[PDB]
This record gives sequence, structure tokens and C-alpha cells, in this order.
Amino acid sequence: PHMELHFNLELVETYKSNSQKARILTEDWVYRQSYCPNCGNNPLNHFPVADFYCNHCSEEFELKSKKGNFSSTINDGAYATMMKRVQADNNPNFFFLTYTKNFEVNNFLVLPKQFVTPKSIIQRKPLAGWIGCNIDLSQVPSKGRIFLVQDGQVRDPEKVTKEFKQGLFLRKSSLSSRGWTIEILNCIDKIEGSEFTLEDMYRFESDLKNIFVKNNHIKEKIRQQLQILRDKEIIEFKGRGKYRKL
DNA sequence: CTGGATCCAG
DNA sequence: CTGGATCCAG
Ligand SMILES: [Zn+2]
Ligand SMILES: [Zn+2]
Repeated sequence: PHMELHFNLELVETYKSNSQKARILTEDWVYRQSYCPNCGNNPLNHFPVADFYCNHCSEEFELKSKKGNFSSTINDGAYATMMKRVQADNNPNFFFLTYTKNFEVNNFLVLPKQFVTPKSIIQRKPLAGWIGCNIDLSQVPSKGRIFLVQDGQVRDPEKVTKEFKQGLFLRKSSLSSRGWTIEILNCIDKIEGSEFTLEDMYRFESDLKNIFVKNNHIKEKIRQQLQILRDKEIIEFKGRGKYRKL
């Protein structure tokens, strides 16, 4: 098994000046080159929409693509529609593909569906109406941005599948309880290095209070959330309010 | 006390 | 059943 990072260069020539070129090329690449980031199965199945599923584990993936520079936002459709889906916990997993002017994939990631929170949905050039949206990847923790290819480097599929499976417990939490765990992961991402203290986490109290406005016991909530993450092997407790990222 | 463990009103 | 609240060991 060898991933080829370039698109089909013959299709590049055939579909020159064709309106659908960029969709044909990206879908083709995902179909032949991607694997299921849950169970590792290759190839995926095709379901207009660029939707795939895994015939082994039934995971679904919808593809989004951007030519050029890696963006911290993924273009979607309507704000209201995306919201209904997010609320109903109904989104597919998302594949995000970025590619160069020479039709090489330089980033390819999966955003597992449960990491798409109301918060991560931002309005695009909003107008009083007409309001598109993006998914804002700066609001998604590293645990929910799982790279199959990163900066032109093909990652170990065993690490991809491990990371994907590690986050699946969040599918069993309801919206706000899931939101808590996801925001704690966002805090931990900001801590520089491997080691951190409870004191480090308490610095985010003000930030967390602004998201979770009804919580008057934020320090205690932080402790509980750290315990959930320990139980899920995402951090370890070294005792006495000291932790290490895993 | 500090911080890991558990709970319950609506 | 949830997520803000309370319990409880060292
Ligand atoms: Zn190539
Ligand atoms: Zn699969």
C-alpha cells in the first residue's frame, strides 16, 4: 500500500476548462487514495454530493476541498441548515482536502462528526437575508482534526485510527456535556509542552465562564473533565494536581 | 487546605 | 438524564 499524493494528471488534462474539474479531481483522489480513519478499510464506497461511506464499519464522510493555502475555515452552506444538523447530531464526518497548483494533496484530514459544535459554526459575510457559514477549525481541538496527510507528509494509518477511536466516546455525550469536554481539550491544546498543572487549567476559568454562562462551579467542572480525559487515556494523572498529555 | 469522586432537582 | 452542584479522602 502506497498513497499517491497527486491527482490523476490525465484527468487534469481531459477536464481542462470544464466547470466540474475541481470536483471530479478531488472526489477521484479520495475514492482511490483515502482509507476509513475508523477501521482502516480501503477503498471507501461512493454513496451530486461528494459523500463516501465505509462498507466495513458504516462510517460516513462528506468531502470539502480548498485549492492552495491551508485555511483555518472550511466553507459550508446555509447557517440555519448547518445548525439544525449540528443540533440534531446529524452531520456526517467531514473530510477536508487542500491541494496545490500542481494538483498535489498537501493536507487531508478528518473532522469526526461529534467535534462539530454550534460554536465551531461561524457566519460567512453575514447579511441581516443571506447568511452562509464555515466550520472554524480553530474551535476544534487537535483530537477532532485528524490528519491522514499533513504538510505533504503521509501519516501512519495506525495513529489515525487510534486517534479517531479515542474520540468516539464523545458521541455518547449530549450537546452541552460534549461541549464541556471539547472546550477542555481546546484549553489543553493551548498549554505549551507535555506537562501541565491544575493551576495551568484554572487560568482558563474566565474564558470557560464566558462559554458556559450558567456554571458557577467552573474549577470543579475542570477537575471532573480532566478525570473523564484520564479515563479515556487522553491525559494521565501524575497525582496532586499534575498531569501529562498522552 | 487541595483536588479526585460523586451526585441530584427538575 | 442532564450539567451545574456537592461530596469526601489525604
Ligand atoms: Zn505524485
Ligand atoms: Zn471503516
